[PDB]
Amino acid sequence: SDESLAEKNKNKLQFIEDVTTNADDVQRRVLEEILSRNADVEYLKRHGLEGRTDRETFKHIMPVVTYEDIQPEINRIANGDKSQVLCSNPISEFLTSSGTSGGERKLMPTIEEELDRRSLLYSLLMPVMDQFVPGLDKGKGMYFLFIKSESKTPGGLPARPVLTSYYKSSHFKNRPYDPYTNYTSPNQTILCSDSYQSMYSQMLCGLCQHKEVLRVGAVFASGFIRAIKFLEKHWPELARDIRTGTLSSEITDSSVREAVGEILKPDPKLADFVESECRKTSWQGIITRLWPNTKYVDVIVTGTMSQYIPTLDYYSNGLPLVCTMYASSECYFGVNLRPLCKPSEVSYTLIPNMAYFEFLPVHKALTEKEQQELVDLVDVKLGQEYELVVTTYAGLYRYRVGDVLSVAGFKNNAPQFSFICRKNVVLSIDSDKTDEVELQNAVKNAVTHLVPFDASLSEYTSYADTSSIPGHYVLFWELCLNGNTPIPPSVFEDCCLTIEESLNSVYRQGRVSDKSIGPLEIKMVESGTFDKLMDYAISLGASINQYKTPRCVKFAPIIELLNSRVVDSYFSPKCPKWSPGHKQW
Ligand SMILES: Nc1ncnc2c1ncn2[C@@H]1O[C@H](COP(=O)(O)O)[C@@H](O)[C@H]1O
Repeated sequence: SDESLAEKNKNKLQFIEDVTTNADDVQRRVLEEILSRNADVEYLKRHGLEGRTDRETFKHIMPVVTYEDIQPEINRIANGDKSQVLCSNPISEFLTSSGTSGGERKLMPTIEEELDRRSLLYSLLMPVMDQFVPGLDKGKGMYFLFIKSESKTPGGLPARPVLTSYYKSSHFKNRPYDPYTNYTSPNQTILCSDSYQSMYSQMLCGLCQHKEVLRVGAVFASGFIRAIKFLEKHWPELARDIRTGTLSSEITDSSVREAVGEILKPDPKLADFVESECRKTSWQGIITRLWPNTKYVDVIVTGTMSQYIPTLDYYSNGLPLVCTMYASSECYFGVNLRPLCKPSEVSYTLIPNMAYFEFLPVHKALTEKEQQELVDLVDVKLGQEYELVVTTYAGLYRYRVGDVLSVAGFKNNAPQFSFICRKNVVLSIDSDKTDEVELQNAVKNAVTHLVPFDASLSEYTSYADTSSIPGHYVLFWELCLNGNTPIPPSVFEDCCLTIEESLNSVYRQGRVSDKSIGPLEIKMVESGTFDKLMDYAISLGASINQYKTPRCVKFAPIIELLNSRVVDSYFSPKCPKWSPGHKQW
């Protein structure tokens, strides 16, 4: 009903006003519920909280923690401990974060109830968008949504990414008919374990219903960029399926075949049109040509994903890029209340019902005083930067997420945050988040191949190259040759693979499982290249004694400068090794 939908939207927006006005009280209430329900859990009992639920005591008693501090408890639960270790409710599963510890995905505990809070955040997005872009209930959204690799812990609990867990839950699979969540992709195309068949069926379903499409997207920019690349490679096969009304024999999954069968009909004119647009040399504006009623591209382009803004603007011909929410495996955080703002102006308003949020000022061990005086959600100051600290319903207490956020403004009393970065992350193409330490150790393993040739790496840096789809990590190497035997290309290709083999499981899964990352490249640079970069820094006030070559570079003019001094480049000849789950298991 049009009246019931408008009433529902108005109530969700009034909920936002209520919780942003009474933000500190909602925060107080959330922490009280977490601490009363889990009063008798081992973690809080051993720290002496003694069933006290007040905020003042919690901040004085409980320590601020990293994943490594609580890994003993997490591993015990993963090995089968069903007692109340971190939570009074049973841990339903582990949500495997893209952030890693010891090169393995961090295991974030969750409880069945947490899906109600994830569904609450998702329920606020269309009521917010509807204010700015009306009429979205009269069409469909073409979203490319994917389930990723799953595994089981030794104790039998599922270990899977938060999005795979949500799509497989009844909150998404058995969701009620909402015209605002009417997607072109049937649930069976999303819930398909074969990534190729999932992408192929979703792209075909998207093309079959192209006139009904009012918005396009994916969770992340990289994933949507890959869907466009998939169409670049398979549009002749896909147009054939439209013309004949028969799905490709490569789609062997019977559940996908039945779901696609209820949409796919023979349509030679649509096939001719799809062929005519894709045949064109320039794909600038292919999204608006194939899906002409698209109002915006809905992908996250904040954080590392901002490197994709030029590619997305090319394929969309400058349609608005919309960043709707900020979330993690450990906790869903906030929504963007200005979805039509410019990507550089995006701020996320944290919803105080999700978790009890705390803020560590930034300008790593924390002093007793610093842990005690962590800033509450409503007390953060405009323009100041903070690390996000979270206390969740699923057994995390004063957990450092590692995200650095800046205060852009306030919605009533609730702060709005610009996303700065995930601390220490230097390279990323899709979900992979390679930190400076993983990279340094991967390069240290690779330079052992140069030792028999009496060669050494004088200096190196890196950047994430998005000139190709899927993107790849690029390493710039400057060698010091002290021997007489020239180094053959196979040795440098062995270095490329040795780096890849030492990178974390998310990087290696990206190369092996979903093909979201391309082969790593080592670009050799002329002698004196890194001394020329040092000359740029010395001119800008850097000392010779304090200068160290950065391990990673993002600023395009410096990447261009290094690329201009390249002699030869080498690529990894094969994928690194990868299998689902932790190597220990
Ligand atoms: N809207 C967003 N903009 C920028 N970074 C984001 C956004 N949403 C999630 N992230 C990052 O991804 C992390 C969660 O990764 P994961 O736990 O694998 O889902 C967050 O803590 C952020 O660092």
